[PDB]
Amino acid sequence: SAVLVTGEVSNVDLDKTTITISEDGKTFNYNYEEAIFKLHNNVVSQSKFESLLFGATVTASKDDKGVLTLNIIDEGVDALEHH
Repeated sequence: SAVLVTGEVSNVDLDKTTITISEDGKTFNYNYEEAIFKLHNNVVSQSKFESLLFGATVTASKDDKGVLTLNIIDEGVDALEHH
């Protein structure tokens, strides 16, 4: 499960299910539609994940089969709180 990046979520687009993750001045973009979602390594639903996603710290990783996992390390807030 190669790690792609660990860092802060920005630019959350819930409609397009896309995020940007930033680490060390670099930006990584993901469509999380088909991702496995975790919260402190606990598997969770998309909805739960999105509820804590804005400004979250997330690790993005991919197994040998190309399946994307997005794990919230440090909790963000929901779309409505973010405003």
